Amino acid sequence: PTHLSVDTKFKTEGLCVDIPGIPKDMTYRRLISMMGFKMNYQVNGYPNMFITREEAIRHVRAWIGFDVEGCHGTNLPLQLGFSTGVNLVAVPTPLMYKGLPWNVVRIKIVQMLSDTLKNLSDRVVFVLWAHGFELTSMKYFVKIGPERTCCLCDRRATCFSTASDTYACWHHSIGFDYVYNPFMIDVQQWGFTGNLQSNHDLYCQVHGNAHVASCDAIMTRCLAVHECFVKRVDWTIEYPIIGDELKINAACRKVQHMVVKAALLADKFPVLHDIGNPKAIKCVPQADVEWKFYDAQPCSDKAYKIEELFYSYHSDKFTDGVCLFWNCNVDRYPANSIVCRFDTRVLSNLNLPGCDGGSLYVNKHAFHTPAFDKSAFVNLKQLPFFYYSDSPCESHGIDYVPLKSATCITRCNLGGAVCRHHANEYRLYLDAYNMMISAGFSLWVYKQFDTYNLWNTFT
Ligand SMILES: COc1ccccc1N1CCN(CC#N)CC1
Ligand SMILES: [Zn+2]
Ligand SMILES: [Zn+2]
Ligand SMILES: [Zn+2]
Repeated sequence: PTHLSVDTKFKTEGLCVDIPGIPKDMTYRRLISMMGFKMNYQVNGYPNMFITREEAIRHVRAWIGFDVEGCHGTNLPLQLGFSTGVNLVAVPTPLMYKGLPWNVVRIKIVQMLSDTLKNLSDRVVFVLWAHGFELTSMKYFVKIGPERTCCLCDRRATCFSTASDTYACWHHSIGFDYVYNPFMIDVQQWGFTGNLQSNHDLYCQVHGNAHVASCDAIMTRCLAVHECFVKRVDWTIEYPIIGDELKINAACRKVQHMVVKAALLADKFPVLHDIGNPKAIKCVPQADVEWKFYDAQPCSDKAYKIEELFYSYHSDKFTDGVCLFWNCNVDRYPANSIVCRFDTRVLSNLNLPGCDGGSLYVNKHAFHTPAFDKSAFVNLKQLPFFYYSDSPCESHGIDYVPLKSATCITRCNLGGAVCRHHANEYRLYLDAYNMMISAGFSLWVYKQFDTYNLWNTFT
């Protein structure tokens, strides 16, 4: 039950306008053969160019929408479009490049995939809405064979050079001319009615059709993400560490404790309404307050409506005390809220482009997140950076410039000189805070929140 059997049937109806007369009865084995590749009855870690939905989902970071359009098949020029927004024209002799032979076009394809993918994935998965020219163009830029390692490192080989006769990963591929052992999935096999645009546009108003190859490539990946991450959701699937995942997650826990601890001290709310993850734990276990939890899974599609979360009749009175929405995305937060909200527009290795302005945030698990909307925050203000500690001034166990900051809220700074302990802790917390913000989290708070109110929590 692991890999896609090459003896699985492939539905050819999508193929029959580029490839008239194609047999209705078709396996992966016969299709790969028709595409001009030979798998040589090879048991060497590459059983099929094509993969299961499940396998594609585990390799979402590798997804590159790919589409080819007839420009006038060997007679005529082809437009190659990638979900990176690139269009290359290959002659057989939004970025839009003039007509060039395959021997140069293939170099550009390797450079482009290597730069997109080297910090994302060990592979490429070409996401297709297959009509035929895309599959019959692969022979011109793809080589297959046994699984190999990079010539300069231990990573699996993703590229081949005809010049040097060697194999490279995405990091070591400069001057390489062939994509090696790519994977691919035809979204049209999943059983849809009507064309790509009609199916995409059911779910997404953000990706237009300019009637160019890259636009279909983008719509194809978008539809695929919608199907595997919006309508369907699987939070069991783990994803490898590729960047600052652990630091960001640690940072998110340190900021959450800091901000909620401070709001309770500053405004002394008698009740806190903790709305979101049903696994959620008290972030300030020592606080006096009545802590009431409300279960909401991460909304992958549309932001929750505050009307459905709160009304239908709890403490019932959510207007009493404060509401904590820690990555619980709602259309409009009430005035008495503390909020962490992921900004889908952030550029990072963890954040993949998503469906209808939303983004696919992949950090241990994959969370499709609805488009960031500034109007959600009209009743709140941005939470300013600050560090608060009531811990004793007391070193123990670090090289130093003395800290001066208006935003180091400690007994020692009240006293006019920040102690070494609170200086070290301030600097660690500011680093954590910067990490979290740079990762794309944004923090919002009730308008009355004032750090001036924390100074009297020591006297
Ligand atoms: C830095 O973490 C703490 C330090 C002191 C007390 C509590 C916590 N937390 C943070 C929030 N966390 C929720 C989650 N995950 C519960 C435990
Ligand atoms: Zn390498
Ligand atoms: Zn879309
Ligand atoms: Zn101190």
